[PDB]
This record gives sequence, structure tokens and C-alpha cells, in this order.
Amino acid sequence: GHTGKKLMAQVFFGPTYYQRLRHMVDDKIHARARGPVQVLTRQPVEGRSRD
DNA sequence: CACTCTACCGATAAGCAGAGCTACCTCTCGAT
Repeated sequence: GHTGKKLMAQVFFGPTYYQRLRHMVDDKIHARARGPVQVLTRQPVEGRSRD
């Protein structure tokens, strides 16, 4: 596509049935600087959903 | 001086109970 030149190799090409799986990156991405701690250990809490 | 007859510590298993069982991560759901 960049040059319009043919590819030296031919490409296996055609329809195939593909699935959209439940795993999406913006449901997983997570970062923590500081945030909440456990009352008993004062160590950071567990889980994306709790910071 | 040839006998048993019992108090020893070996060396046996011998039976047992418990101690342990990859790393990190996601989400939903129920009970207190």
C-alpha cells in the first residue's frame, strides 16, 4: 500500500470467521501511585476495582 | 562347673498423627 509495488510473495487471502472475545484492554489497564490500604496491615488493597 | 531364671540396654519395626502441595491477574455472587 505504501508504494503500489507488487509483493514478491503471494498471500493466502480469504474470509475466515473471527470472534470478538470478552478481553478488552481498557477493562484491564490499571495504575496506582498511592491509594487505599487495608485497615489491619496498612498495605495497599487488592484489585483494579479498589485502586 | 554346667545349668537355668529373670533385670537390662541394643535394634527393631510399627503405627501413627500432621506438613506440604506454581506465580500473578479479572469478575460475580451470598452471608455477616
